[PDB]
Amino acid sequence: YELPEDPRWELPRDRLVLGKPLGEGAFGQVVLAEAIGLDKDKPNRVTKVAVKMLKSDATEKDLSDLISEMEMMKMIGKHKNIINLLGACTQDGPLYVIVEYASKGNLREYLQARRPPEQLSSKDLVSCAYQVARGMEYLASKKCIHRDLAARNVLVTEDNVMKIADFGLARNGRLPVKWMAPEALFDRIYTHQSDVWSFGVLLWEIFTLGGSPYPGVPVEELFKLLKEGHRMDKPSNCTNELYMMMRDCWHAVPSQRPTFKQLVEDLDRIVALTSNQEYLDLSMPLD
Ligand SMILES: COc1cccc(/C(O)=C2\C=Nc3nccc(-c4cc(F)cc(F)c4)c32)c1
Repeated sequence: YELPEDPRWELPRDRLVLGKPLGEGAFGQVVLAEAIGLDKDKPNRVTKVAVKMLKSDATEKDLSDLISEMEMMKMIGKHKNIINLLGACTQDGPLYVIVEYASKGNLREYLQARRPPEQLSSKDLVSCAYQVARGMEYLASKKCIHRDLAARNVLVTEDNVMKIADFGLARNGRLPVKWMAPEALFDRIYTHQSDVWSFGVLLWEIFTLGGSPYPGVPVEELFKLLKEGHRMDKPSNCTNELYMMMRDCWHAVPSQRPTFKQLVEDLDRIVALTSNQEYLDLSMPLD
């Protein structure tokens, strides 16, 4: 109840028409809405957006977290492959943090909904991994460390653009552990390289059209598993190249893993060499 107005982002509270709830974050809830005259040069146009806000029983720390999240998004700056901040309503009423709307759910949902028997060419998947790596290297360049990268935290827009989400936060709602690198799992050491590992696992999710890592492997057992040096098996039909890529990401020594800069390169290359007519087969769709 002490928020300052930043005219660079402030949006008249009456220009926001709240609508269907898109769910609820952990530090609040998000609803779909239509923002009037958001272009500012086209004030008579509506723009579908996502508005994060606090619940009625929101603690003082929660608002603290929400404001903190908005300011980080301001710092980080825009980029095609991430969910971008569009405005905020901070005056005369509850705080509304307005960001981009992703009409096609998260990457996982998106993939599974596109399993055979629209579809996804073999290229669609690789270029898909390409965007996530861009968004990730951009954030990495902005000093930002995600700490929880996974298809579920990657949203898809009406134009099939991969946008990374919840990149401006800090602190087991969906069994995250399966995406954590060893040093991050055993010693809470998060870095850009540990985010690379999570990317490996996100590659796996992509070339299984939405599967869950370590299928059936008992969480408790997962621990010693990674220590012994075990890794998941190449996804069905996944190429040899892409499997090597994910193996590098899962390197035992975090310093020896690739970087998002490299990954973005390799993936840029690989996409240019992948057929747009090679539809994959999923006879045994795991998860
Ligand atoms: C950048 O980090 C943020 C900040 C604030 C909200 C979100 C967010 O998640 C969405 C942003 N656009 C969306 N379009 C459709 C569904 C969701 C969504 C909303 C939910 F509440 C849950 C969810 F899983 C997806 C979002 C992401």
